Amino acid sequence: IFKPEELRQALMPTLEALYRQDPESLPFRQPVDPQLLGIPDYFDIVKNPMDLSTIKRKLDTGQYQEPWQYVDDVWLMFNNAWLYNRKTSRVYKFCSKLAEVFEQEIDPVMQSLG
Ligand SMILES: CO[C@H]1CC[C@@H](n2c([C@@H]3CCCC(=O)N3c3ccc(Br)c(Br)c3)nc3cc(-c4c(C)noc4C)ccc32)CC1
Repeated sequence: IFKPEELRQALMPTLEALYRQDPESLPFRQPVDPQLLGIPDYFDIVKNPMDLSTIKRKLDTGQYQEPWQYVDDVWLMFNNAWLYNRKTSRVYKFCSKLAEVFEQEIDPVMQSLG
């Protein structure tokens, strides 16, 4: 079993590594707001939205019981952006950069946590 403060200690540096990507992480620091962005179909397409602020709060409150639930939420964030945004868009290419960064940062941590 994984204690929530052990998960936070291990996993939150990989999340801070994503925040440190600037400007690539800027679209991802807060939930998508389809009203502000004038994209009324966003919630038609993205049925399980996720973003860095939601993941951070879940680490902060101990809502992950297992490290793979965290990894899954980060990838859900990525997949939502790749699904909604065109492959030529800045948000799409920024998402791809974040996934490259995350894949590096998460590998030694998950090796440690197993
Ligand atoms: C203060 O909080 C702000 C609120 C919103 C802002 N926002 C912008 C803005 C507005 C439009 C003009 C522009 O050019 N924006 C822009 C700004 C910075 C960068 Br970097 C980039 Br790229 C674009 N578009 C966004 C797209 C997403 C998105 C995702 C993920 N999945 O689907 C979508 C869709 C999410 C947030 C976005 C980011 C931060």
